[PDB]
Amino acid sequence: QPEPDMITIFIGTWNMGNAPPPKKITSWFLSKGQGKTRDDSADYIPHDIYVIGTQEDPLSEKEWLEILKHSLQEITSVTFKTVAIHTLWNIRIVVLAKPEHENRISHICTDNVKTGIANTLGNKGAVGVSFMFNGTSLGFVNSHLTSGSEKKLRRNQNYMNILRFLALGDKKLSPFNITHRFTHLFWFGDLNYRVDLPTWEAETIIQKIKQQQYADLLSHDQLLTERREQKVFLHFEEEEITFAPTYRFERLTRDKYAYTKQKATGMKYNLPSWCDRVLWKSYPLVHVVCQSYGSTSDIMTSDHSPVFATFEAGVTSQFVSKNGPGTVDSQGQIEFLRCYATLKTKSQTKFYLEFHSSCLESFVKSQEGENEEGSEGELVVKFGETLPKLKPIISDPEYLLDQHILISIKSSDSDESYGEGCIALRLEATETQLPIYTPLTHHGELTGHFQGEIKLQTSQ
Ligand SMILES: O=C(c1c(F)cccc1F)N1CCCCCC1
Repeated sequence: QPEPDMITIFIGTWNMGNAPPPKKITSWFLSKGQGKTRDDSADYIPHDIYVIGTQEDPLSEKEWLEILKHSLQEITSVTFKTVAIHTLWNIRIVVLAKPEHENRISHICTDNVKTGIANTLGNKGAVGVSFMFNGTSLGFVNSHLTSGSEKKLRRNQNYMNILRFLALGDKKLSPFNITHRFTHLFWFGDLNYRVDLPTWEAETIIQKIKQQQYADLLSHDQLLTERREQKVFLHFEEEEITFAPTYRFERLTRDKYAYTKQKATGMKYNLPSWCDRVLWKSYPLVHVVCQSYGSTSDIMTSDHSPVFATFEAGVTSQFVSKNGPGTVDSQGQIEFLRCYATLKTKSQTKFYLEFHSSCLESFVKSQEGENEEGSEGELVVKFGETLPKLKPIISDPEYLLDQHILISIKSSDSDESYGEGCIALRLEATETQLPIYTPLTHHGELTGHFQGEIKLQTSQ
C-alpha cells in the first residue's frame, strides 16, 4: 500500500450565531453553493483530512462530533477518526481524518490564544491544531477576531498576538512562530474584516450582491486592503472570492441582509461583509492548489453562512536510509556562498545565523557576520564563505530536494531573533551555485531579507 505524495484537505469556517445547526449540513462538506464549487462527480470521494472551525458554537464537543461524523459518513460511507478537538469559549476546531491515515498522523498539538485585555478579554481569540502527516507538518488556526467595521487595527493586533503566542508544532524550532513551523499552514475563521463603504450605501451594496457584481465591494474589503498594505497576513495566500458576502443575514432565509443598527448590535451597522475566510501559507515550491472556495446557500440557522475551501497539498514519506535517521550521510552537503542579510534594525549588535531543518540532526549556529552600512541607511550583515557546511541525515535526492532550511538571524548580545525565513532545497541543479532568497520577518512583520547562493550535493 504506497504512501501518498498528495492529499486533499477540507477547511470549513462557520460562525453558528449561538444557534444549533439544521438537520442537514452536507452541502458544506461537499463544497456546494456559491463561489468556486466542487464538481458533482467528486461527491463520494472523501477528503483525506477535514478541519472544521466554528465560532459562536453553542454545542458540546460531543454534540458537534456526532453531527460531523454522521454527516461525513452519509456523504462518503467512511467512518472518520477524530485526530483532535479543541475549544476556547465558543471557538472550536475539529480535525477528522480517513481511518487509513491513523498511523500516518503523529505529534498532535493543540493550543489557544485569548486576545485583548480586561474589557476586550473574554470571548475573542484562536484555537489551533498541528500534527505530522508522514514527513509533512500541517498547522491549522481557527480565529474569531474583534468585530466592528471601525476596528480593523484591533483585528490586525489580534492576528499578531495569535501568531506570536499560539504554541503549535516543533518546540525545538524556538526562533520560529507558527508562520514558519509548518509545510502547510491554514488560517481561517470569522476574521471579521468588513466592506468599508459608507453606511448610506447599504441598499446600493445589496443591489450589487443581487447582481453578483462583487468587484466594487471587494475593492473595499478590509482584509484585502490591509493585506495589500502589508498590515496583516504577510506572505499568506487567499483564493479569489466569487461568492456573496457571508454576513450579516436574517436567520432562516438567505434572501435578506440585516445591516441596520439595533440595540442587539450595540447600535452598530453591519454592512454585508466577507467576515468568514480561509488563507494559507506553504513553504516555497511545495504543491498547494485551492480546488474550492465558497459559501453554502442552504444552511440558514446563523446570521453567517458557512464557508468551505479545499486544497490539494503535497506530502512526503517518512524516509529511512541505511545511514540517517540516527547518523549523517557523508554523500550529502549544503553550502551557503556569498550570503548576506539586509535588516531594517537601527541596532548595531553583531549577528549570527541559525539553520533549522528536519534534514539535520540538530540546528546549526554560524559564526558572527560582518556588519556594513547599506547605501540607503540599512544594516547589511555579510557572511561571505564563512557559513558552516550543513550535513543532512539522508543524501538521496528524492528526499533532500523536498526539504527546507529555516533561517533565523540572531543578535549576539541578546540571542533574540531579528528575522526568520525559509529556503527550499527544490533546486534547478545540484553541485551548482544557485541564487537563494527569503524575506525575513519577526512577529510576522517584514524585518529584512536574506540572499546569496547555495550549492547542494546529493548522492546522485
Ligand atoms: O494576491 C496577493 C499577492 C500578490 F499579489 C503577490 C504576492 C503574494 C500575494 F499574496 N494578495 C491579495 C490581493 C491584495 C494584495 C495583498 C496580497
